[PDB]
Amino acid sequence: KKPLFTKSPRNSASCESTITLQSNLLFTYYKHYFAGIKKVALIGFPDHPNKGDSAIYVAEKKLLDALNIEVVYITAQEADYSASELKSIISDIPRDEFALAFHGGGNFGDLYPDHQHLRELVVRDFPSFTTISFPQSVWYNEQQLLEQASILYAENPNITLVTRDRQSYGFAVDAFGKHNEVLLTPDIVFFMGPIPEIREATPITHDVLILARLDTLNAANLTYSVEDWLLWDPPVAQNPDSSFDDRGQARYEAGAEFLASARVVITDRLHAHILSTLMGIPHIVVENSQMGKITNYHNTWLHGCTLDGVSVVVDSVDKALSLLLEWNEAGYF
Amino acid sequence: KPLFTKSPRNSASCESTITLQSNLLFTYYKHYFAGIKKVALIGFPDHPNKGDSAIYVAEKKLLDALNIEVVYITAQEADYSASELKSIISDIPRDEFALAFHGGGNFGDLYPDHQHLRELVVRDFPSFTTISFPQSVWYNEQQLLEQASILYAENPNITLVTRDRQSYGFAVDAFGKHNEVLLTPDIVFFMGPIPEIREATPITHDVLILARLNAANLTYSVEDWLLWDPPVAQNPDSSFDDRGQARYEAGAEFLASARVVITDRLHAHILSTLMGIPHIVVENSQMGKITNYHNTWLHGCTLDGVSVVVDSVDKALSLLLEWNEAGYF
Ligand SMILES: [Zn+2]
Repeated sequence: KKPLFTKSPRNSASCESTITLQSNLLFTYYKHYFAGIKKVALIGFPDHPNKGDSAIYVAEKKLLDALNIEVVYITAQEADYSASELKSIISDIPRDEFALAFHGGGNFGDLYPDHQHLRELVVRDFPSFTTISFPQSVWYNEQQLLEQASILYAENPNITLVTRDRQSYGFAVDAFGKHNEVLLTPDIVFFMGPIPEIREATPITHDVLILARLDTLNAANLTYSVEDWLLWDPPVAQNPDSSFDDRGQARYEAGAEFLASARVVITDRLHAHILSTLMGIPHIVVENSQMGKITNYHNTWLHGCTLDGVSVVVDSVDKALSLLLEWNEAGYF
Repeated sequence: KPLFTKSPRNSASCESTITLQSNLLFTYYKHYFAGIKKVALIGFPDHPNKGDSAIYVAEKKLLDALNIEVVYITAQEADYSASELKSIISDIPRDEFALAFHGGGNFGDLYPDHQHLRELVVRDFPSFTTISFPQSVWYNEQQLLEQASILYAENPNITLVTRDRQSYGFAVDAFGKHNEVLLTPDIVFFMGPIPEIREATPITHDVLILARLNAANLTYSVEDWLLWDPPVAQNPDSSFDDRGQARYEAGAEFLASARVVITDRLHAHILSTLMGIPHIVVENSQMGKITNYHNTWLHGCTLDGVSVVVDSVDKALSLLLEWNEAGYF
C-alpha cells in the first residue's frame, strides 16, 4: 500500500506506474514470441562478476517461469559449450516446443566478439528453431566487424532481435532489418517489479554510495563509500563446482544488497540505476561518457521516473553532489 | 473458424500478430490516458481518404474502451473555435481533460495545415495532457522541420506516438531531447479481426487492383478509393462522426467486393488483413510508404494466402496466379 519511494510519495506514484508499464510490455511481447514454447536453452550466460548482467539473468528466469518455460541448458562461453550434450537434451523435445534464447544486455557489438561467436556456433548446430534474444544494447562502430556479424542473421531469418533502447533499435533495424524481426522492449530487469523488500531487509551502513569513476569531503554530516561493484565477487561465484544459477543468483542478490546499504546512490552504471529505481532507493545518475550508456535507455523508457526524490540524470559528478545537497535539505532521503 | 479460411495454418500466425498489436495499443494508451475522462480530437480527417477515416473509427473504439468521451472535434482551422472549446472544458477538472492529435500520415513536409492546427490548439490550451495517436513522421526539408520543432520544444508535455521504425527514429532525433516519443502499432489494429463485413459484402469481382493477364477466367476492377465519397460525407449538416463512420464502412465494403486485392495503399493493406481478405502489396515508391510499417509490425502476417509484399505490379500478377492454382482465394 505504501509508496515505493517513501520520502517522495507523490512522485513515487509516477515511477511505480512506469515500472508497471515496462513489466507489462515485457510480458506481452515475450508471451507472444514464446507462444508454444515449453523448454529453452540460454545462450551467453554472464559467468563473470558484473552485477547488472547477473540481475539480467535472474529477471530472465523470472519471466520464463511466469510463462511456464523451463531452462534445460545453459552455456556461458565456447569453452563450456557442448553440441552433443545439447543435441541429446533436445532429442526428446518436439521442435515447436523448444527455443534458443540469447542472454540479453550489452553483449552485441565491437567489444563482444566471443558472445557473438557463441551465438553463431549454437544457431548453426541447431538451425530452424524459434530463436530470440532477451533485450540487448547493440552498436558497432566498425563496419568490418558489423559485416562479419551480419551474415549469421541474414542466413537465419528466423532469429528475432530484441533491443532495449531507441539507439540500439535504430541501429539493429538499419543493419539487420531486411531479414530479421527487430523489437524494442524495456530491459528485462524491469520484470522483477518493485522490490522494496531487499531495501528494508538490508541495514544502512553509509549515508551515500558513490558507484562511479573519479575526492571531496563536503562535510554536510554525511558518510560515504567510493566502492566499485565489479572486481569483488561472492565466494560462491568463485567456486568452479557451483552451478550457473547459483552464481547468477548470488551476484544479483549481492549487487542488490550493496546498493541497499546506502540511503542515496550516485552512479554511472545503468543497472545500479535500474535496480535502485526498483528498490525505491533515491539516486542521481551521471552520464560522463560519450555514446550514451545511461541516456539511451533512460530517454527511451524512464521519463516517468525522472523526478526529485526518485531519480535524476546529470552530466557530471560535481553536479550530482550539488543536487544531493538540495535533496538532503528537502529531506528526499 | 480461421480469419483467412483458405489458408488456415498461416491464418493463426497473422491472427496472433493482430492480437499483439491490439494489446500493445491498449497497454500504451491505457497508461498515457490514465486519469483522463474527456478528450478533444484535433485534426479530424474531413476528406475522402478511406484509411484516415478508418483511423478515426479505431480512435473512437479505443477511447470508448478506456471510458473516455470525445467532447470536441476540429478538422481544420476554419472550423476551430477557441471560445467554444474553452467553454466546453470550463467545468472539467484539469487532470481529467486531454488533447488528442488525430494520427496517420499528417506530420511532415506535405502537411503544414495539420501542424498549424496543432500549434493553434496547444498554445490556446497549454499544460494539458497532450498526446498523438500513432503517426507517420518525416521531413525532407530542414527549414520546415525547424519551424515545426518549436511547438514541441516549447511544450515538453506533448507525447509523440509514431507507428513505424523510420518515423520513430526520425521523431527521436528531431524531438527526443524534450518530448517523449513512442513506437506503437497503427491504431486501426485496435479494431481487431473484422470478418463480419467480409462475409456481409457480396463478391462482385474476382480481383481488385487498387494501385497505379485477364482470362484464364478472372474478372478485375481498377478503381481508386480516393475521389468518390459516400453521399452522407458530402452533406454539410452531417456530423464529423457520421462522415468518418461512413467513409470507413464504404472503404471496408469496397475491399470486401473482391476475393483478392492488389494494392499500393497501406490501409487497404491493413484493412484487408483485418478482414481476412488475401492480398498482395506493391511497394512501388521510394519512401517506404508500405515497407516502413510492414517491416516494423507485420512479419507474422507475411505468408502465402494471407499477405505478401512485392516490388512491382507485374510481380503481383505473377504471384496472384500461383495463389490461384494453390487455391488461396
Ligand atoms: Zn492560421
